[PDB]
Order: sequence, then structure tokens, then C-alpha cells
Amino acid sequence: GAMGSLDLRARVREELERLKREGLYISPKVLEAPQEPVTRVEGREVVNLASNNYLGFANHPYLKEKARQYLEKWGAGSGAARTIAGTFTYHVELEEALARFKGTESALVLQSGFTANQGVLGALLKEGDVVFSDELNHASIIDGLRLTKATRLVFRHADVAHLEELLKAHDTDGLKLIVTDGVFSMDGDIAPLDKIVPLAKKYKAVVYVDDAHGSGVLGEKGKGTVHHFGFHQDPDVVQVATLSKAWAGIGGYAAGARELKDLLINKARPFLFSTSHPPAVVGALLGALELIEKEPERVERLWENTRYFKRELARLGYDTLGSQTPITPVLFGEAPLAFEASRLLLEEGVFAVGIGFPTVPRGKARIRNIVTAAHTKEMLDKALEAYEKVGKRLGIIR
Amino acid sequence: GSLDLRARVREELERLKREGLYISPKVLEAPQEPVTRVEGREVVNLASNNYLGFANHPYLKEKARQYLEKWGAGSGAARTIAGTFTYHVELEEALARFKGTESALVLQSGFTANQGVLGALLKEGDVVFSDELNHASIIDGLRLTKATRLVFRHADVAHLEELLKAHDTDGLKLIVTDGVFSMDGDIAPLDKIVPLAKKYKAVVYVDDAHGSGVLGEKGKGTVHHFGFHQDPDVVQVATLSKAWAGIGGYAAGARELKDLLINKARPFLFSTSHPPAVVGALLGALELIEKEPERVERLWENTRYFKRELARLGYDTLGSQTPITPVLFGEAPLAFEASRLLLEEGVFAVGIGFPTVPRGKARIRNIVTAAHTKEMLDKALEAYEKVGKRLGIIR
Ligand SMILES: Cc1ncc(COP(=O)(O)O)c([C@@H]2N[C@H](C(=O)O)C(C)(C)S2)c1O
Ligand SMILES: Cc1ncc(COP(=O)(O)O)c([C@@H]2N[C@H](C(=O)O)C(C)(C)S2)c1O
Repeated sequence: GAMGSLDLRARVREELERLKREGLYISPKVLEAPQEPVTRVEGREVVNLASNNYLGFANHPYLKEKARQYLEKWGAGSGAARTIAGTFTYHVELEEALARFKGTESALVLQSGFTANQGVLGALLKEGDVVFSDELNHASIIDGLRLTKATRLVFRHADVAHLEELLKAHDTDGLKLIVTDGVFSMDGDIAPLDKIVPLAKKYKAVVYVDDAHGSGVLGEKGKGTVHHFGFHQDPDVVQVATLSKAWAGIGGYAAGARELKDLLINKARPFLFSTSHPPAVVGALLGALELIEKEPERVERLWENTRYFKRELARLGYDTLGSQTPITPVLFGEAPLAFEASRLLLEEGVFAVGIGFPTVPRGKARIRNIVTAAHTKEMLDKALEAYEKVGKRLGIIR
Repeated sequence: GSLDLRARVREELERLKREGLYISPKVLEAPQEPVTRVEGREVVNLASNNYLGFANHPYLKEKARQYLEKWGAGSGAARTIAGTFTYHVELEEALARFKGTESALVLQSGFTANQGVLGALLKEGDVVFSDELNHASIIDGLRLTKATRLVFRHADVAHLEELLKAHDTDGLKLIVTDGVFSMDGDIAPLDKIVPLAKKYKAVVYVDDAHGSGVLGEKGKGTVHHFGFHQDPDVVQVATLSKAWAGIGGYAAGARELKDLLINKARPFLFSTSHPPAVVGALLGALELIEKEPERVERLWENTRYFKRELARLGYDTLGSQTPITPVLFGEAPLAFEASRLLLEEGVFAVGIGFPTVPRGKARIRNIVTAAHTKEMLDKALEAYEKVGKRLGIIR
């Protein structure tokens, strides 16, 4: 109009004002001690139920020592993309260790779980393919699909009846790909692969699982959701997951046939066009895989802690939304009440972050608690005491 | 019937092999340095982006070690939830100070920074004006937006003006360019683009992956070089993985930009923050370049030397202006053969042909660094002379 196209500060102001009006403006907390089940926020020690540190690895000396070894040997940076002089021996060492752990012929690491989805989906899919995506799939899956030319269908969450209706109605001569989170990040439920994968065979579809929140959590020694349901050697199951949660570093990976690995090396755009991970990162992750083999009882402790916390929340009167994994949402309903409960929990010494629309539905705002192997009973009971006090105060529990 | 996974993979791998585009990367067997080891042999490495010699520098490694020991192996969360720690803020403050901008935000890569910042800025009804030769990660970031996308001929400010005149909007006009073009090593003409932006009420976005640590006073970057680092209508994105010899990307500009990105950039909202060893190395890098500003000088000395010697042999370096030093071979097969023959001489550089670069403009890309010595550069020049004579590109 009269004054011309917007300047940057005007565009920013208009978007920030809009977000503040919609109750979406965020001011994240700064942690002042390491990533542990007790940490420091705003000058205070707090029970931390906000992180993805499922196994207690993020500040574990074993990982730190292997990191240090690789840092000293190889340096601070790789200096290139994997394709052109950024692959070093340590990259391949980690890929081989991951494949062995996962039980697949091969494994390929990408720069994040977020980019792994983009890269793997983009390498696999082509115009005229059909994708069947779970309604509640992660945002990184959505962005990966949007960069492809595949036809995209959405099935109601975990609804295998709906999925079969779409598989009957929508055919192709190319690839049919059923795409799901393995463990859904917000509600903590598990994709029903026991039903999806047989369905896939009946309609000659491939299944793709983003197991970010199942790696190090489900299956024998944390080998993941796909391993848990017994499908880890099926070549028509594509396994993606992340190295940033249980494994407590950064990165994403795919695991399968030497030839799938070769496709990703040739085609995945975040692999072709982004720098490889540095030695300290890779050494920590090699450490993580060694430590879970040494201390597999961490996974048992994780699940013991989980069942305890969930049972005690239910006894107070809270709703954990049918969650099945250490992801333990507590329903508050409206986003303002979730955010107020998070504030009041912090006053009590408990750090857990409120989440509302658009991340989760209107009227299904929650606080996401993630239980870890490193939480103690007294930490969990402190968190439960805080939830009792706050919930009574807000009138959601008796 | 449908395709199964192995069939789709085989179809696509066979396709790439029939097109001669299937790649088999090499595995480096020693640290990222100007001399390294490939396939069991020592080589002069002209295939890194390690402009300042920081990748294996003990100063970065010691600061990395300190932060690893203090804070651990992982952040364990996205920045928005429980993944912002004191050391992230320390790095952002240090980066803003070095850049000369009001603010700085670190993101998981230069690749994802482009997606995050373009996504946060752009809305339906905005008009983008992109340089023909912009990086692939800019393309992917634009594809995720609902903005109208126009392409101007490479560095053609006449063309850009014609488009800016013809395509007005009540929303945002964003002129998007690499700062330093990854393949040819030329520099965006921001001294003409930015005035043109003012005339047509546009914002300028610069992906300065290959300018950060390279151009400008003390390596402050391309936007600093052209004098526009305090302009709120210039947005900079770059990588921390080349000169700064880590991983990560950053966005630098007006204070309000940072606030928008925190709230809106999808790779920021939906991915884990970087770990202490990575942040510590980068804090180290910013301290080291303030202590040893002569590294930037050496980088440019080395570049001028290499370029002049290649010209003296009879090679064409394509008008490159930065340490990115392409040598023209013409067709892709000859560039690949030259790269193979250079490796046999102990010189490691990257052959590039169509589709990445135009037909007839296939090249070997060499990146000179501050850490290359005269004897290394002369070894490279010796190999180029031998190979060039053998292939008849030079006399
Ligand atoms: C202009 C530009 N922007 C972003 C990146 C990615 O930064 P990162 O994600 O690694 O932080 C690159 C990379 N440069 C590589 C190279 O020049 O060798 C490439 C293999 C072409 S991709 C780039 O040139
Ligand atoms: C299913 C799924 N896939 C990929 C990623 C991205 O992995 P990264 O890029 O960090 O390696 C996530 C992240 N989970 C975060 C969290 O649940 O806390 C998120 C903040 C919702 S994004 C995820 O849930």
C-alpha cells in the first residue's frame, strides 16, 4: 500500500503481536546446571521432568570420556559434508555400531532427527507414490513429505480401520508408504505396528517409522519399537530414529540394507548439503551404545520409574491420556491452565513445561513429564507432592 | 502390484549409475587439516571448508574439552523446552558482538537455518526474488513457504530491478542471495542490491556460509564487508561449520528477528539444541580469531598466490573472488579424470560437473585455507601442471 512493502521490524512486530494475542508467544527457560534429573532454573534446584534424557546419559562420565578421547584425537570439526571429504573413520565406526545394535545390515547418520525425516522421505518418494500418514505425526515428518511430489493421505490417529479404507481406495504402481511416529511425542502412545505391518503386506505397502522416542526405551535393551514388535529384519520396514534423546547427543539415523544406505548417501538432501558431525559428538554416541550394553538394567529402571509415576498420578485424580511410555502427559485442558500449573510447579521446585494448541488440540493442553532412569523415588515423590498441591489449588483434583 | 522398498532403491541406484551421477564418498583417515590421509595415502587437502585452520586447532579443542567436562555430552532437549543452557546464551552474545548485529541465534545447521529463517519471515502474498544460483538449502526453505517465488539471473541487478518494479506487494519483498556462491567463489553484489532494495522497499537476505570468517574486517562476513551489518532490513544466515570449524548455523540481525525465530522457526522449535563440546569449540573459535587476526590475512595471501600461479600455468579460475578457487576443465568427464589424476599425485580436491554446475563449466573446486603452507600449495600447483599438460588443458 501507500507506505510500500513491509520492513523487517514491521513484519516481526505484526507476527509477535499476533502470537501474543493467540497465547502462543514463548519465553523458554535457561538451565544453569547440566542436563540431569535435578538441575537449576532461575537460581534454584529443581526436579527436572522436561528433558528427553531417558537413560541418564546426557551428563554421564562414560560418554564424556569417550567424547573427550575422540575430541583430542580428531579435533573440533569435520570441515565438510559427508559426500565430499567430511566422512572420517569415526563416522563409519558409529554407523557400524548402530547397525549392530539395531540388528540391521547397515545404518546411516544424518544431522538430526528433524533432517533425517526430510532426507529419508525425500530419497524414497517420487511423483505418483501414495503416502498414508498418521494424523498426529511429528512436524519433521510433515515438512519431509511437503518437499516430495507424493500424494499424501492422512489416517485418523492409530485407526487401522481408517488406514485400510484408504489403502483400498488409493492405489499406485509406484511406492505406497505408511508413515508413523513409533512413539508419539506428545501423548506417549505406541504406533500399533502389530496391526499396521500385516495390513501393509496385504496391500503391498512399505512402513516407515520415526522412532525418536522409542530408541533406548522400547525393545530389548532399548533397540526400539520396530525391534519390540519383531520387525527389525523386514526390508519393507524403514527405521528412522534420533540420537538426541536416550542416546543424549545430536543426530538422526536410518537403519537397513546396504542398498538403502547407498540410496540415502546419493539422494538425501540434508546429507548431500550439510556438514558431518564432529568427533566429540560421535565419540559420545559410541560411548552411549557401549554403556547401554554394560548397564542394560537402566531400561528396566526407566520402566519401573514410569509405572510408579503414572500410577501415583492416577491415584491423585489426574489423567495421563493413555500414555504408554515414560512420556507422561498430565491433562489440564485449556492452555492457560497448563501454563499456570507449570508456573506453580516451578514454585514448588518441579520443572515441567506446559504445552497447548497448536502443538496439541484445543482442550487437551497438558504438562509433558518425561520420566528417566536417573530419577530417584524421592525426586518422583517430590514431583507427585507438587502435583497434588498445585492440582488441589487449581481445583482439578480433590 | 506396487514397488517394494528394495525395488524402489534398486530403480533409483540403477538410474543414478546409468546417468554417471552415483557417488562413492571417500573415508578420511586422519584429522581435518591441510594435509590428511585418504585411501591409505597422505594428500594435500583442498577439499575442506576449514578456512582458518581451526578444525584441529588445540585452542578450540581445549575450550571444547572444558565445556564437555563441565556440562556433559548432550543438551537433552529443544531450545524451547529444556535445551537452552547458559553456554548457548554465552555463544549467542559472543556471536552478536563479533558480527556487529543487535542479535544472533544459533540453529542446528546452515542448511536448517535457511529453512527456519525463510519459513519464519515469509507468508502467503509475499514475493521472493532469488538469485539463479542460490544454494539448495535456500531452495528447500522457500519450497516450504507460501510466498511467490521469482528468480533473477545470477548477479543481474538489471533483471532484479525489472522484477522488483513489476511485482509489488503489501506484505514482504525478500531478495535472497548467497553471500559467496559455493561453486564459483564470486561475491553477491550487495553494494548494488541493498540500494535497490531501499528503492523498492525490500528486505535483503544473505546466506553467508562461505563469507563468514572470510570476508570483511577480521572475517565478520560479507554483509560487514559491504557496510550493512547495522541495517535492520538486512538478514544474515550462515554456518558455523566452515571457518568456525564446528557444526551449526546462525541468524544475525535486528533484535526483533531473534524473537521471531525463537517463536516460529521450525528447525528451532522441533529439534534438539547443540551440545557443550560444540558450543565450547565455537566460543574458542571466536576468541582465537580475535587473538590471531593474521589468520584471515594469511588465508587471503595464500588465495592470491594460488590463483596467480594457476593463471600463470594457463588455467581459468572463473573470476572467483574468494579462497574458493575453481579450476575449469570444461566437461564433466574431464573434470572427474583430472580429480582422479590429481589424487594419484597426492592432491585431494573435488570434481564438479553438471547438474551441479553448467555444461561446459565442469571444474575442480579447491578451497585454500590459512593453514596451507607454501610447500603444500606448490605441491598442488606441481600436480595441476602435470595433470593439465597430460590432459591438454594447458601448454
Ligand atoms: C551457501 C551454503 N549455505 C549452507 C551450506 C550448508 O551449511 P551446513 O548445513 O553444513 O552448516 C552450504 C554447504 N556448503 C557445502 C560446500 O560448499 O562444500 C555444500 C556441500 C555445497 S553444502 C553452503 O554452501
Ligand atoms: C517423533 C520425533 N521425531 C523427530 C524429532 C526431532 O529429533 P531431533 O531433530 O531433536 O534429533 C522429535 C523431537 N521431539 C522433541 C520432543 O519431543 O521434545 C520435539 C521438541 C517435539 S522435536 C520427535 O519427537
